Amino acid sequence: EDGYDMWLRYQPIADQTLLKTYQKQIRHLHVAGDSPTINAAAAELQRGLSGLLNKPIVARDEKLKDYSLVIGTPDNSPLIASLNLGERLQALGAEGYLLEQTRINKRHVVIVAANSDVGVLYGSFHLLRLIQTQHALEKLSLSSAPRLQHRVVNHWDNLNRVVERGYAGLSLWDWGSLPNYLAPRYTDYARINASLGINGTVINNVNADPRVLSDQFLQKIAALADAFRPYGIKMYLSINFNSPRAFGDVDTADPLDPRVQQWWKTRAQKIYSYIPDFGGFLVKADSEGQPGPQGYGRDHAEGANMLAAALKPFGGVVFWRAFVYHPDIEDRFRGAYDEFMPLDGKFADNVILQIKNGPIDFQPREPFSALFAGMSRTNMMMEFQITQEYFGFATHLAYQGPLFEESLKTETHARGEGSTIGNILEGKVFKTRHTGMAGVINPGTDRNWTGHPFVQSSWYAFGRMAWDHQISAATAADEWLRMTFSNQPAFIEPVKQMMLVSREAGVNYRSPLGLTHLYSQGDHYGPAPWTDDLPRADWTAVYYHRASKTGIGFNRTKTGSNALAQYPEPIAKAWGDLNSVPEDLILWFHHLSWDHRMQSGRNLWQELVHKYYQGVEQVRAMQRTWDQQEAYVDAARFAQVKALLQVQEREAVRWRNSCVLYFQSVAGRPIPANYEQPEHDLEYYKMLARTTYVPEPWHPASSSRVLK
Amino acid sequence: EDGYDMWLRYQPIADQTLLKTYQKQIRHLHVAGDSPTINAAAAELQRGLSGLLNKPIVARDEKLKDYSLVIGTPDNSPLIASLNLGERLQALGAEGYLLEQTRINKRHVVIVAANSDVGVLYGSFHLLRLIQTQHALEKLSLSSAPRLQHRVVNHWDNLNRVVERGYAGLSLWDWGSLPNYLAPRYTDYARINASLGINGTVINNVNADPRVLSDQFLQKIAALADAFRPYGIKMYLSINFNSPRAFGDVDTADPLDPRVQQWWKTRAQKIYSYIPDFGGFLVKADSEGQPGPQGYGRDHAEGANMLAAALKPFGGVVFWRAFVYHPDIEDRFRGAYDEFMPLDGKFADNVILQIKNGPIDFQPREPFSALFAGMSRTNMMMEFQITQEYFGFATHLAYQGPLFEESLKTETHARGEGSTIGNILEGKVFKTRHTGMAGVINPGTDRNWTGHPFVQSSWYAFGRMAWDHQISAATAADEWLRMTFSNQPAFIEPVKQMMLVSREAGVNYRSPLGLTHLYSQGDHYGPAPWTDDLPRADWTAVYYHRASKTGIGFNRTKTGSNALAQYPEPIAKAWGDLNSVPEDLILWFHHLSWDHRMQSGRNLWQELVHKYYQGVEQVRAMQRTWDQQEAYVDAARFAQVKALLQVQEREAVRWRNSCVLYFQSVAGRPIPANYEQPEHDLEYYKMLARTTYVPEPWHPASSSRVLK
Ligand SMILES: [Co+2]
Ligand SMILES: [Co+2]
Ligand SMILES: [Co+2]
Ligand SMILES: [Co+2]
Ligand SMILES: [Co+2]
Ligand SMILES: [Co+2]
Ligand SMILES: [Co+2]
Ligand SMILES: [Co+2]
Ligand SMILES: [Mg+2]
Ligand SMILES: [Mg+2]
Repeated sequence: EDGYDMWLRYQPIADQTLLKTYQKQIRHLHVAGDSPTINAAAAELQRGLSGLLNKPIVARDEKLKDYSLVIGTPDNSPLIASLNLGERLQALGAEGYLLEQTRINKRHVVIVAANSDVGVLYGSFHLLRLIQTQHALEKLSLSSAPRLQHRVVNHWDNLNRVVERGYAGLSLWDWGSLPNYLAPRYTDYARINASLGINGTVINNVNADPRVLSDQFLQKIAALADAFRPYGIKMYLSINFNSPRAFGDVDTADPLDPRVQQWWKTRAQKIYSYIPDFGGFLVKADSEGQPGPQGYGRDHAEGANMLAAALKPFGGVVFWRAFVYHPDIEDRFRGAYDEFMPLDGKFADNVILQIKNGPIDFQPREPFSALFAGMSRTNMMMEFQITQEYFGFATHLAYQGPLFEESLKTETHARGEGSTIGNILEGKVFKTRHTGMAGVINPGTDRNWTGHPFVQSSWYAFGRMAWDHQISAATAADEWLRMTFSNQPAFIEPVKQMMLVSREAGVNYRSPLGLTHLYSQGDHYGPAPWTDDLPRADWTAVYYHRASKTGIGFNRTKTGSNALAQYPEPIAKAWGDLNSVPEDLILWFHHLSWDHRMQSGRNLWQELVHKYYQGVEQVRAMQRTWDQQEAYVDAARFAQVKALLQVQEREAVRWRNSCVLYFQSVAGRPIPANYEQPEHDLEYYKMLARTTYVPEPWHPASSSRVLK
Repeated sequence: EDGYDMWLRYQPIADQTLLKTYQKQIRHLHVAGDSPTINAAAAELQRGLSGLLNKPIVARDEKLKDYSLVIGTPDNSPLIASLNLGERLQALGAEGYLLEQTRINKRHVVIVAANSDVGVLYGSFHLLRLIQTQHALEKLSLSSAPRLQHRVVNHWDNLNRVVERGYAGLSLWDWGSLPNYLAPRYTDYARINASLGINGTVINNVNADPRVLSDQFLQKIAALADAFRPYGIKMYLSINFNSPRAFGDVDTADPLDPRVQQWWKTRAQKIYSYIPDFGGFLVKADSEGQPGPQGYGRDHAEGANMLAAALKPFGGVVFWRAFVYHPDIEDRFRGAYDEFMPLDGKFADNVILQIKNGPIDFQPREPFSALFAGMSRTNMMMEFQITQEYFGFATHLAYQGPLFEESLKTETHARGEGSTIGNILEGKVFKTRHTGMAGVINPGTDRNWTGHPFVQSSWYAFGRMAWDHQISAATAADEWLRMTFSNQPAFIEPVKQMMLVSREAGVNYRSPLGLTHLYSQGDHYGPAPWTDDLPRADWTAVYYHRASKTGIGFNRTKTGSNALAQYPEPIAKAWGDLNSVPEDLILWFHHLSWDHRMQSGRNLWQELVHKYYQGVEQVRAMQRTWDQQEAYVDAARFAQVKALLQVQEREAVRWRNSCVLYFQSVAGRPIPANYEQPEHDLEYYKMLARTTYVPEPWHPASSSRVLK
């Protein structure tokens, strides 16, 4: 087990009684269709069933035999059409499917039925998942359809093949051998994402390189698109707003200039000539120095709509990122809301605003982005981060399912009760045209795709939740563990709980209680809560915590920045009252004296210390849990995870000691005697922050030769 | 077949008659010893024999059975001792071995015998190689001992894990998880190199990072050294001469300053506390801005000897690179010789000068480095390049065996006939005490280690030739092809010949006839023979070719720079006379009119055009040859090599057109009508040089956004 297969491990079912049952139920594989997508489904079922059932199962188009798996749509499988499934099937739409044990012409069968070929593919992966997770097929009758339209992954890959916030190797795309070399890995990438129902990929960095729109690169990108197409995955590209200038074709990129409009129209025509079902563009504009419409005195709708107009005749969409914050504002938290609310309704119907889960930047816990509850006339989609920019690169274990679930199940009160983030995304709150979620996965050429084996679980949960936003982190973890490691109950339960606590542990010894942005800048590996004096205050740590001898926290109530007024009234009320604000968010909204007593009875200083130390204890407990699983996991992955957990524990201690000693230096209060005193002093950990290796190829910090 | 095993593919012997024979001969594996090295040999033989013979062969220490393979030294195996090998073993020295079919108390055996455990390891790999290449064991009786002491690989790896001139992925060394995670791949790396008898590795870039000498990194490096030790591979590190300053411990790095001498002595003590058998240091000093003794007004012996004195008590050596050339000299060709000749005899006995095969920089063909024939009182070692900095990265097929063989068998006439480079390296010509060869391999995390599958053949040849410098490129290719792909004679012959011509093809489409240094600077992927106006003239192309309307070439005879006088008289005489100078070197030493007639009857202009076109034809012929091998190669590697060869042909045409059109523009002569004429002009290929993707993560050109 080297992780290359991820969760698509088709090894013989270990429970011999269950294996025999599956062997009796699925003796043949019947596939009448022959489109590329049906062929991909058939190939997946052949390899998967053959492996899981430990016998040769070959897809055939032959007279139906007793005890067959029969797959297809009414349009390509006369057997399926003969069942007259009618409305029940039709209601599942263009990507849904029905899995059902039934009879056809007196033969015992299990069907994978859908309206479209991609629905057959998705259903086929679910059928395999049922076997992989040891679910019974007897009396099976289950249907499913995705709850979001655009279920996409994002890769922050540079064309040099270095990945920005990439902890899993070089970019998968081997530009030097494209288009000529159609690497098997491109197909395996497509299988991985299609197994989750992911139907789009943005393959290139949002800090966008204009070369992707050149013929040289489009020929390469078209080869990738061709590999992805049978698996239902559309190609998207991040674009550079200044491309007309970069190509030397126009002396401006102003979206109101007719020459610019024409440049993008012509470029779209070129793209669609290479990739006829091209998805569209992802855009990071006017953010962190990236070009945009504001560079020409125009607004984000004028810019987005210009691009959207170019893509509309071809059916493309524009994912326009709302991650924008100008140096000039008083509270970064308020930025996106204040920038985009005036434009609600001004975007074209093929523009979708892509908004991060929170208003800052993927911090271990953030309150929900206010835009989701405010924009009632604009298409929106969520952006989540899987790659562990803020959760420890490839060395810490941090299953992200609980972060995604927490977000999706958050009640916003946008139009009263029931206005959860997931319901908003689905279109059940505000009537909308385009729905979706994007996940920043940043895998690479490492054998196991993700570096840390458990980052696979985060990618898994993302895709499952993009399909059904009400799926819990626990449900996704149970599935992933069974598919990836073992179906043994004694293994599943403790490792599932280990996964479920890992997100909170990462919060606890980095920045609990609503603290945030305490990372070393800009590499983000280790602690630096003392960070100050950067060219912009909102890039520092002190800006956010505002720690002093008297207290800590950032006042965003009516008496401070009043960011709470950007939320619906029930949220503003709940979060603005000390009696109701959740402690896990409190310092986002309140500057509190250190003597404030928390629910536990500890004062705020004591609680801060308690949480930091709790995070380390949680890591140690994870180590003990993992050691107890040796009998159930292959030796190689066992050893790898064990080692990584040791690194994590060392780094968690460094985080805890650095932050506690730093906040102590400001508050001037003792660490209670029942907590182990840090091994060294504050200056020592400032030295460690300057000298501890940063394990990422992209960020310049990994090249830093500082030794003191 | 994904190339992870390289040439250690232990698949069942395909010839059923030969397989039966091996099965009869080796029925058991007898191993009395139990040191880490013997254990590693036993493990290799268990896996190797079991795979090749298709039956379970387990190493055991038990009463001898008939038809056993018996391994050991007289010290650890009484059976081996009983054979009383005597003088037979004495000739093998510390690393050699004897392989022999014989008898022990009437039992039929094949022995792997040596004086040392590492000798048994090397012998064990040779035994496996005999089976892998389908050689008979009946009547086997052979011995071998390495001809060079230090048989080392070099890795230009930065600590951020980006490899300089690295076309095969990120650095193997996962610093973020070391020392905790002892990845299996570290052991596989050791197996690969030990299989060739390679006994040392320099793991870090010659553009040296001082962090490697810090405790943080020494702990990590020690883990790697621990993984390598049972395979006989010692650890070496490239050092930064300014380290005492970088650590903030001394305000100078002058090697004559007692504080500096002490700094290095104390640092060596620290290294050896972690790695008790540490090999020593590799040094790039006073070259390309890297620090060195000359920065303190001292000479290279003063610097090298200071380091050597620090290492001497512990048995360490200093590999001091002679790759040095200053911007203000008349002819870069003369640089290293004029720098180091005055220092002959001034270096300590534990210093070895590491000299590239030629005096410029690993160009497709260079004359031998004059230092090899001139330094008679200094230890020397050769530096070869395997990574394809100048042979097309990971997209061109370029077996380097013929380059290495051509070098090693070059007659220098240093001290009579037989003064070949190989004999000089062996120490027999000048009678020196430390000998070796280093190969710059720059592998990475790509699944097949080398990116292009055929780069594996160059690594293979390097190691074979480091063991025996008279091994031919053809012999090593025959072995490698059998081990890596197939023993079918109809496959081996044409593919061996394709390999053998590939180096010359790469000379021909780039820079034939003694031309050199025509690459795009500094990325080195594509053509740029027009290159001029760089901050140093010796980094340009025009500096080397001196092409004009009247002629081309660089006068290094007595009437020019007189670099020929740096060579022994017979070489100066042969190369200085137009009647005897080899055409494949001619423009290195003569500036010739375009009307000079070559041996073919063509004038020099016509000959230049002929060679450039010939290189492209040779690539097209390699494509046809490879296509003919589809029945003998697995589909995946077949497809990959086929595609890469397409990329190579496209790039070869670009090289040909660019260079022929460039030289035409200067000479003002027509391309003979029989050749296909380019259709675009020279400006078009200058535009392609600025815009064609450079496929390497490290060099900044891969990030260039130039589009015109
Ligand atoms: Co894994
Ligand atoms: Co980069
Ligand atoms: Co736990
Ligand atoms: Co207190
Ligand atoms: Co390969
Ligand atoms: Co670098
Ligand atoms: Co050929
Ligand atoms: Co002519
Ligand atoms: Mg960022
Ligand atoms: Mg160089």
